[PDB]
Amino acid sequence: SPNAAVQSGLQEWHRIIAEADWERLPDLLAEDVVFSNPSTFDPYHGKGPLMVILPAVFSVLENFQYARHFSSKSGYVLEFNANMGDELLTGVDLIEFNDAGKITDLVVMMRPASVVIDLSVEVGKRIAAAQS
Amino acid sequence: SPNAAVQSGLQEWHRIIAEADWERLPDLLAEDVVFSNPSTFDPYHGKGPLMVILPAVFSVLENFQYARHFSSKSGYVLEFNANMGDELLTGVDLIEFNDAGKITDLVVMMRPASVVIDLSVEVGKRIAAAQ
Repeated sequence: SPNAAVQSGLQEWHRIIAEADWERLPDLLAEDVVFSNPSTFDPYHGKGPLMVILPAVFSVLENFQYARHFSSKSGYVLEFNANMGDELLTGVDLIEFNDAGKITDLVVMMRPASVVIDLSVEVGKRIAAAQS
Repeated sequence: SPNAAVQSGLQEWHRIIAEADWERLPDLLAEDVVFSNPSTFDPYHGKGPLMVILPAVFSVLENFQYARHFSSKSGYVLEFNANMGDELLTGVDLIEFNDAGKITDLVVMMRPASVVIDLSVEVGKRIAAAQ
């Protein structure tokens, strides 16, 4: 069962996602955070890639809803449902926190794969079109 | 934290996957088990589809190894690593158990998506071949 700091980090993750409050994302991330995304195998390192990619990914997911959740001593897996137009999907956010309650690892996976292929094209376009 | 029957069910799941002992898997499944696979959205229902698909998938995966794991009152998420030839992937098995220690839901997801597409073509071939 995770400590108070980790639980607080989870609460903040949820708030940032619920409110799309991306300006507060960097303070939640550890400097050395790793990010593994649904469409390419190599991880991204550091806060910058997450600052660029996450808001775009969440911008494409419609009717985003967290579903079943699971915990370890240090982290969580958060299942979710969503759609991109008429393309339905489910996925997980696997999130690891350090003792200070900062995110050290984020892995995102989605299914079915065919929808992830489509979503990743749109995410690329969303990143190119970002206004902040 | 799951109960004793569920913990025992998880142990048997691990054994079956580790040995590829598919003949014992039906005994571990609830009759109305729901299975959500990495390549199409709609879940499958009942033991049959799961017993056709899951063994074929594992026949194509190499060096399958469980990594991080997580739990809820009734289930687990088991992260894994594996490869198909020189194409590496990671994934999760989300597994829910009932109070009898039988699997009611299995969801499998993998990344990256491009590798899953390749995997699904090979799994289809093997299902066909075995049919």
